[PDB]
Amino acid sequence: GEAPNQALLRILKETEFKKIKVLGSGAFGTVYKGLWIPEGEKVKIPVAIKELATSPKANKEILDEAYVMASVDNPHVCRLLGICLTSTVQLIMQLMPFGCLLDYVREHKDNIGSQYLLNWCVQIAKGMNYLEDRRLVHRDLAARNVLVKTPQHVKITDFGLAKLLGAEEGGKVPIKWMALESILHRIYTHQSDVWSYGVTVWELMTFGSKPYDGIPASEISSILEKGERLPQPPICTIDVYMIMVKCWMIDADSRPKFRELIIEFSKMARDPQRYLVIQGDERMHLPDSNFYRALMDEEDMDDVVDADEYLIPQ
Ligand SMILES: C=CC(=O)Nc1cccc(Oc2nc(Nc3ccc(N4CCN(C)CC4)cc3OC)ncc2Cl)c1
Repeated sequence: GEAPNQALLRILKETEFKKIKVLGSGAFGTVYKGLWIPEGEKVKIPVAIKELATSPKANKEILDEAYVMASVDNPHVCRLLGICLTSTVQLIMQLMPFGCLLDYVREHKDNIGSQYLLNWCVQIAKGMNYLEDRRLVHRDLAARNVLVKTPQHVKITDFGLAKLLGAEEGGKVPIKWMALESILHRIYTHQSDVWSYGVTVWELMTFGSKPYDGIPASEISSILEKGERLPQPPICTIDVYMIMVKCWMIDADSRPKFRELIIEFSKMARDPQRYLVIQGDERMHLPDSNFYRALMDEEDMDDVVDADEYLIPQ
C-alpha cells in the first residue's frame, strides 16, 4: 500500500550521444565518458554511458538499476538522464568529472582542506537522508560509491544494491562497511546505513586508507562483537570521532539519525579548524572553464551545458 510511482523514464537514441573514452571496464560492461546532444537542442551535455554482450540474466539487474535511479531526484543523489534500448541496453547518466571520492581523496590527500571534508560529510548525509525520506535503503554506502561533480559538490551512487525499506528482500559483499546486524542477520535499515556512513567518513578522514587493513573478512564479524573498532584518525578531534563512534553502536536505534548528522556536521563546518586538525588547511585550494571541458572531452564546448541545468527535473 504505497503511493504510485510516477517517475518519468526517458528513452534516448544512440545516434544522439557519442562515446569519447572509457572510465572503467567491468568486462560485463564498461562506462564511457561521453557527450549527449538532443536533436534540435543546440546543447551538449556531458554524460557517462554504462554498457551491460546482451546476456539475458544481466539485463534484469541493468534495468532494475534504471528503475531506482529514475525514481529518485536530489542534488546529492546521482541522476539518471535516460536509457537507450540498443542490442545491449545502455544506461545514460550525468558525468562527474572528478570521479569517485575515494580515488579523489587519495590523489589530493596533501591538498585537501579541513572545510572540504566537513562539507562532504554534510552533503553525504543530506543525500542519504533524502533516500531515507524516499524509504530507499542504499545497502552499500562507501567512499568509492560517492562521486564528485566538483570538489565543492559530490553526489551518491551505486543503487543496484539499494532496496526499499518495506521489502523483505562475483557474489561479492563488502563486510567492512556492513553494520553488525546486517552481517549476522542480513538485516538492512536506514540505521544500518548510518553504520555504513561512519565507515565512509572514516575513509575521508583517513584520506582513503583501507578499513581493517590486513584483516580477513571472516574475522571481522567476531571483532565487531568484542567492541573493537576503527582507530581515531590522526586529524580527527574527539568531537568528530565520537560522532563516528555513535554510528557504530551495536543497538541500531541508538545510532544517530541522518538528519542529526547534517546538523552536527554543519555546526562543525562553521568552525572547521576547531574540529579537524590538518597542516596548513588555511592555504590549500583545489580547482571550471569551458576550455577545461574541451580538455576533458577534447571538443569545442561553446554549446555545452550540464545535466543539472539542462535536466531541470520536475
Ligand atoms: C568503484 C570505483 C569507480 O571507479 N567507480 C566508477 C568508476 C568509473 C565510472 C563510474 O561511474 C561514473 N563515473 C563518473 N565519473 C568518473 C568516474 C571515474 C573516473 N575515473 C578517473 C580515472 N580513474 C583512474 C578511474 C576512475 C572519472 C570520472 O569522470 C572522469 N561519472 C559518472 C559515473 Cl556513473 C564509477
